[PDB]
Amino acid sequence: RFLKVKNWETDVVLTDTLHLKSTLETGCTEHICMGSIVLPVRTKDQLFPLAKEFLDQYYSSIKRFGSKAHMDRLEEVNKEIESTSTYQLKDTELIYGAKHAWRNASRCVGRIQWSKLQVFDARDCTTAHGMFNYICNHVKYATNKGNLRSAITIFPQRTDGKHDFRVWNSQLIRYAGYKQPDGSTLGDPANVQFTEICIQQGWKAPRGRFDVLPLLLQANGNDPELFQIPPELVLEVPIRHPKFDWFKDLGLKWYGLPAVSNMLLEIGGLEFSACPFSGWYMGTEIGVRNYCDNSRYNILEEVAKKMDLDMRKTSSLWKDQALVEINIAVLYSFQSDKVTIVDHHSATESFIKHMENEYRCRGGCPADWVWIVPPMSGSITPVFHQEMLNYRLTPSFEYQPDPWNTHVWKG
Amino acid sequence: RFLKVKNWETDVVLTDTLHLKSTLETGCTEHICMGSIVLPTKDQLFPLAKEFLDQYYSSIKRFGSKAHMDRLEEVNKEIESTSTYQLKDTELIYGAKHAWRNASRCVGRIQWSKLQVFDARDCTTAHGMFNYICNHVKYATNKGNLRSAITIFPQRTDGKHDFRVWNSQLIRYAGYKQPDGSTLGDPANVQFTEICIQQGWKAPRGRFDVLPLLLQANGNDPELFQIPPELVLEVPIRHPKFDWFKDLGLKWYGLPAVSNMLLEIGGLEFSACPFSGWYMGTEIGVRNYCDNSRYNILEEVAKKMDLDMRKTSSLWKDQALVEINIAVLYSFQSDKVTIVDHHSATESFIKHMENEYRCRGGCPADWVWIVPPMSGSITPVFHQEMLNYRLTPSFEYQPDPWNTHVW
Ligand code: HEM
Ligand code: HEM
Ligand SMILES: Cc1cc(N)nc(C[C@@H]2CNC[C@@H]2OCCCCCc2ccccn2)c1
Ligand SMILES: Cc1cc(N)nc(C[C@@H]2CNC[C@@H]2OCCCCCc2ccccn2)c1
Ligand SMILES: C[C@H](O)[C@H](O)[C@H]1CNc2nc(N)[nH]c(=O)c2N1
Ligand SMILES: C[C@H](O)[C@H](O)[C@H]1CNc2nc(N)[nH]c(=O)c2N1
Ligand SMILES: [Zn+2]
Repeated sequence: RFLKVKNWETDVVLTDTLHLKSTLETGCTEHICMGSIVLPVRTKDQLFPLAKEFLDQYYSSIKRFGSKAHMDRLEEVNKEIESTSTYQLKDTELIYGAKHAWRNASRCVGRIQWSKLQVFDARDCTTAHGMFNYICNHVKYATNKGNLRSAITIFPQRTDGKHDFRVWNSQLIRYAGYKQPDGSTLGDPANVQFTEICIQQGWKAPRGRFDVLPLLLQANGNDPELFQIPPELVLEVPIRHPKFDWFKDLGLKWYGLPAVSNMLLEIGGLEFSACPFSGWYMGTEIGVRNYCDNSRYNILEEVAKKMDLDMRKTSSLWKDQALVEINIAVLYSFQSDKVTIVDHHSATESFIKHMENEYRCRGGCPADWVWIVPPMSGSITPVFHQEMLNYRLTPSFEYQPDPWNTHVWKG
Repeated sequence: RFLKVKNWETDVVLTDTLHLKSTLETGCTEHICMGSIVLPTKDQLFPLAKEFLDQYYSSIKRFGSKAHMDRLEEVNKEIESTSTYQLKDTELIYGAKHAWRNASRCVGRIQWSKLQVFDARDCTTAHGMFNYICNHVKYATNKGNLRSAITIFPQRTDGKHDFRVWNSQLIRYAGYKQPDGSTLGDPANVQFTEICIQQGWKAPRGRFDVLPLLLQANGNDPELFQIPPELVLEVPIRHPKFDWFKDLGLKWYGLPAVSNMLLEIGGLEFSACPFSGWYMGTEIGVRNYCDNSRYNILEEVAKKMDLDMRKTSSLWKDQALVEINIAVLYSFQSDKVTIVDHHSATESFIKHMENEYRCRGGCPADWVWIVPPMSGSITPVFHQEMLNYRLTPSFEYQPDPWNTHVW
């Protein structure tokens, strides 16, 4: 079967066949679309088909499909599964797998970059201290003094589900949040619960507006342990505005390295529950969401106050005006300090070129419009006008529950 | 079977049961989401009529009453003997209001119960259609104090006698292709303008020429009529700060009046049902003015502002966007023509969603259309999970008549 998508600005029509290789569920049915819902131990029986489907894809990609090496590898994996109930990936397969999980991540606008991913194999790690060392090395490598390089660090896979490796942090670098007795929040309101856990675990909180959180690291299903990332490895950018000299006195800064650490990587039926990965920011992630969401730093009013905008009526568009200036500030600040960042025009234009290339060479590119369209200036980016098809391919990155909800405390 | 939607800003969780009543298909499957795609007999008719009459009698708290049973009976007999049926005025009004209530792509539905319904089922000719439409235009415009209205022409019969308004909206501007290779006017209306010219319209060949109506009665060949110029309320666009803005020579019309959709009520199909409300400012300032395939004015505005257009990262497009949108809202407000900004409209929609959840068990909403085309996440609807599903009565897309029609 063939499915078409249309760009309503260019009238370019593309044809998707790749969707035929999807087997996992979307959440939608013929009677309901759940496109805007944020969240819509394996047996031997389920495992070998998943391994075989993956190894078939891997051997096809290297133009060795049906070879003796391919057949030998299927046999080797089959035997390993029946003998040990699981199997181990070759390094080549792991690298291919991680790259493909990124290529398949339908909510990621940055995928033009997917084939350039440094994979750090941390499957020989056994302790939380060992995890800390791997993560420091990842941060230093990825940061590269501001010339950011995409990377992923992959810790041992799930075995019985009782021995999981997990990074409890949702990203490697994030700022603490503290709920005050008066109901206000100091720092980042997104991280209040996790900050409370860190403190309970023994972290000495500085209690400021941009305190970098400690890592809370779980190895082999043991209770997690706290570590402080060496501050010299945490690159940060003070935020200033090219025309407005009062902007610096808002005292804003952000970290350069966006590093998602709470997702589960599935490759060939194996589950990598600790697989922190990093790229670089698109400016709106910081300037629109982190700064201006009502439930985050929430700086819109204070900025618009300083700009002396007419704030008596929403129809003056004061919030929109202040929004643009904050985002100019973020891009200017990162660029001035030579820390990699991409604006939403550049990133979306590149994504459309990537998507068209994927259609032509791969037969499709699953994309979640709800997440791909930037959270400001939607229709002046080309992705707003692009029809997309959202479906699930493996290898993949998946959401998993926060570990404090499921962890069996040993004591 | 029972579904939750969460707002991620407020943590408020709502439970949707209303979706179980849905009957029509979304385009999605368990394998593929098509959320972002713009376009994804006697025996058939009585179940549709019954489903509708049941909801109607429920709504007036007479479900299972003698008058309910008698009406089902009457309608059954009428379909059996005539192959169709006629709605009571009360049913027609209820159905039209509910089609709007069910419109999952409409952010303005807090307003749904305040709809003036003009019953034009007695109309027989295109001149009649013109009269009804001028009256709708004048009523809805109300010298700038706009009032929501719909005018409902006769229902589909055998499908060879369709009433259609060929125009996509009652009021739109002509588009013409130039020797220059460029487009004069609205590029969205080139084909339609050409049909107009070929049918006899003499075009002024300007940038903002109000198109004539092309009206089709009783499956006849469509005829041309110019809407009295004095009934078309237009707004010159100026900026409260930029003195130069007025010299771009921009204007827009006050009355958004969709005329190309099909109203389905109780299985009956109303192929000409132009309806109107009032504008959300982004519709004109972001989409009509700044779409690359529309008036595409961003470049000109940015230049008069003297922005650095060297790099995308100076956010020059974004700055100019906000200013164009400020000017649209200012111009409409100064001339006292009803308009709503995207903050106010989306705030109202959230309130309406909560009302619908509390009172009806849900609200079908298409997030892709509901979230405004600028400043998405600083409006509350961005953070609101929505479930999209199709309820009847409904407004549906239908093929442009010029492909369908045989002359
Ligand atoms: C290289 C520069 C990159 C850019 C500019 C970029 C851009 C983005 C943006 C803007 C989002 C949405 C974020 C949000 O709204 O919270 C996102 C999501 C995501 N990206 Fe990327 N990305 C990059 C690299 C990567 C890498 C290296 C990976 C993994 C190898 C990745 C995988 C993902 C995944 C799985 C999501 C969904 C996250 C979720 O559901 O929470 N991206 N990307
Ligand atoms: C009263 C003020 C109203 C406001 C502020 C409003 C708001 C909007 C907006 C902003 C859109 C998106 C349009 C686009 O992006 O092209 C829309 C779509 C729509 N609205 Fe409304 N609306 C109003 C009245 C109405 C009325 C009176 C009806 C029917 C009686 C209606 C039914 C629809 C339908 C069916 C759509 C989808 C149209 C399509 O798919 O082309 N709305 N609404
Ligand atoms: C409940 C939930 C589900 C899900 N799939 N994903 C999340 C992630 C949350 C949603 N809101 C905030 C947070 O997003 C984290 C930031 C993602 C950074 C992605 C990125 C990666 C690399 C480069 C640039 N950007 C939460
Ligand atoms: C192909 C297609 C499908 C569809 N469902 N609807 C349309 C209508 C198209 C979609 N983009 C442009 C045009 O929309 C017309 C503008 C509708 C105005 C709606 C409105 C109605 C009332 C108040 C304010 N606004 C087109
Ligand atoms: C409810 C809704 O799906 C939610 O707010 C989504 C919308 N689109 C998004 N898009 C991105 N990139 N990131 C997000 O967190 C979200 N949040
Ligand atoms: C392809 C995509 O569905 C298309 O550009 C949509 C997106 N959201 C929209 N939202 C509204 N309100 N109106 C539109 O015309 C569109 N166009
Ligand atoms: Zn869907």
